[PDB]
Amino acid sequence: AQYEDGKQYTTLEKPVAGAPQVLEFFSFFCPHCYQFEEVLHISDNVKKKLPEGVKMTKYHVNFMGGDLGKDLTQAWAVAMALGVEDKVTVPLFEGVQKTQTIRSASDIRDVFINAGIKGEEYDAAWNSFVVKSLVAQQEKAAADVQLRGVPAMFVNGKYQLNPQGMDTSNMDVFVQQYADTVKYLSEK
Ligand SMILES: O=C(O)c1sc(CCCc2ccccc2)nc1-c1ccccc1
Repeated sequence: AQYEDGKQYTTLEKPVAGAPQVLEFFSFFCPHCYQFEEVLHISDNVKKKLPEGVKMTKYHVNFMGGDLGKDLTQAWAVAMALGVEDKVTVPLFEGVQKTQTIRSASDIRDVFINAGIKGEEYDAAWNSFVVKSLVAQQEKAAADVQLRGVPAMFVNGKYQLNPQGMDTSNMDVFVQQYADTVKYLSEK
């Protein structure tokens, strides 16, 4: 067929009950994730093709970058709690990988301050149990799919995107094939 289990996607042996509809995992330490977000804009092109009533979830992971990787997962939780993802995604990717000016939790915090999140608002979120819960949520979803690498994307806790089994020749073609595959999967 045109879409095949094992080709553009794979099928989890242990499907995940109740998982988010479209679930993306990334790390601000992950160079391929930088490309996905800054150059390919995968998340946004997937969204632009998703059926109505399907929501996209994006979680950070701990397994890259050691101590700072874990701080970034907490900072992504802060970004979600405040709803400022679109304000800090780029400067976090660039601070970690382009300028390499993010070396500590304080440098992470500076990015939010520079984006206009007030210092008191960031600190209260950072220390909140709402944020502790979002951290564990991100960790649980990654654990549930036994996530070893990023970037990754899952649909309905059943299908894992396989960007290698796609037509990877052209890149704009690549993005749209990735996005059409997610649409197809979300329609199964
Ligand atoms: O598995 C993956 O992550 C992907 S994604 C992709 C196509 C993206 C092209 C591109 C454009 C701009 C910047 C970076 C990359 N190819 C692969 C691949 C991986 C292992 C072996 C062969 C192919």
